[PDB]
Amino acid sequence: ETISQAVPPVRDWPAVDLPGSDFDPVLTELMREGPVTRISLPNGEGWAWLVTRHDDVRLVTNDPRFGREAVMDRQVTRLAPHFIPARGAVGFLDPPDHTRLRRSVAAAFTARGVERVRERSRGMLDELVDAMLRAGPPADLTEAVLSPFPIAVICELMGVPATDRHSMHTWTQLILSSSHGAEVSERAKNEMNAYFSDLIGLRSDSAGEDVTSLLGAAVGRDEITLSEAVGLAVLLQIGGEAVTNNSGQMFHLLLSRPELAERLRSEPEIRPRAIDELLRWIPHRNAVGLSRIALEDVEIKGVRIRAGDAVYVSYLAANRDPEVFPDPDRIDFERSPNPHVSFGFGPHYCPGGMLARLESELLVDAVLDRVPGLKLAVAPEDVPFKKGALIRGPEALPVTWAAA
Ligand code: HEM
Ligand SMILES: O=C1C(O)=CC(=O)c2c(O)cc(O)cc21
Ligand SMILES: O=C1C(O)=CC(=O)c2c(O)cc(O)cc21
Repeated sequence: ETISQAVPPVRDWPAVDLPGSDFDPVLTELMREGPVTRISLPNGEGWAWLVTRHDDVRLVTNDPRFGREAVMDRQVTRLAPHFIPARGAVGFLDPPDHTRLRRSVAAAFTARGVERVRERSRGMLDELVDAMLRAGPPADLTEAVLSPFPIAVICELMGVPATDRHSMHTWTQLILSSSHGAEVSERAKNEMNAYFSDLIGLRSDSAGEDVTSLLGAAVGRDEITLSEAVGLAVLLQIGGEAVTNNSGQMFHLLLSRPELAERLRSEPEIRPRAIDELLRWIPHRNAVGLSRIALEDVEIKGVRIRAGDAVYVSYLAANRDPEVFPDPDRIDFERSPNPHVSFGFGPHYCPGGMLARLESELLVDAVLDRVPGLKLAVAPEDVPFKKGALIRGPEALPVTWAAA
């Protein structure tokens, strides 16, 4: 048999700030280089395997042979200089303990669970849009609505007092502050942990329907520990703001493509399906996030991943799999059943998925039918996008409307 090379060379993935919603050039190359590539990220040390195919991504994220707990030991090559989740956060937990934790709050995040805050959220959103409308056209949609709304929704769901929403925002953005935007990210985390530790123990150690109350109850019943409860609460709190960045890309996109905006304006009933297609297409993050370690040797597409090897999956690349989504780069609100993985896959799939779709749907209705002829106040490429960040998205979204 002819001797051939199955292991591709390590490709350095330097931190680059991509304009708007353009797809990452490097990722594109990795995708065509092969199903299983190897990469080197800005921080950490060494390399890690990278799986970009929709089928292999589902495998690596839904297989017990790959774990999260083992990532804490060494320091896998990564984007952020620090690790976002705490030692016992669900992010770093594996099935046994992980299943126990996710179970404690799953009821609050199902389609039926979030639909309960539907009307209430709609009200909070109308207040924010009403204030933007009252202040006069010239406005930053992100500062006026995209940031405030998601913050208020997750704080109300978590049971965080309105007076502390400002603190939640500051810490979250420092922890996700490109992580390399500084190093107070670690301090930010500590302060967030301390905050939820108090909240979960403070009063919430009784009745309530909010998540910290539910967690307080579970800790009280010895079902989960306080550290587990806190790590999960913090990840949920930071995750809540992901809608700010994502919807920001949604509106920049919509306002950049009149045909897409016109279709949603005239057909409010197709909005749910459209948003889901937008969720598939939108490049939610820079590079990759949290790897998994091979707990034993595993062969993927003719490549042997050795036990101890770190492996990343790219949900963004999986969402562009030509075999799963024909004409991947094309935005088709009709697109067949499109099983996108923007909300992840496997046990760690995003508990906030349904809430994010609910928030995006409420936002689309309000922004399109509540604001008369809203449009970018500047040329599409002039819209600033977060420089140095984990979750891509507008730095600010300058808009104006027919009113004034
Ligand atoms: C369109 C908005 C959102 C997107 C695109 C998104 C995407 C993701 C992705 C890709 C993951 C990683 C899955 C993995 O570990 O393989 C994740 C995890 C997570 N997300 Fe989201 N998310 C969004 C909104 C939210 C919201 C609003 C919340 C809070 C209710 C949230 C809470 C979480 C948590 C707690 C995890 C960690 C789950 C675990 O490790 O068990 N997410 N999300
Ligand atoms: O682990 C990841 C990950 O690998 C990629 C992500 O985008 C992500 C995210 O958006 C939120 C998270 O809580 C975790 C992750
Ligand atoms: O962006 C990342 C990221 O790059 C790595 C993460 O682990 C992570 C996370 O655990 C939770 C988040 O909300 C976001 C991230």
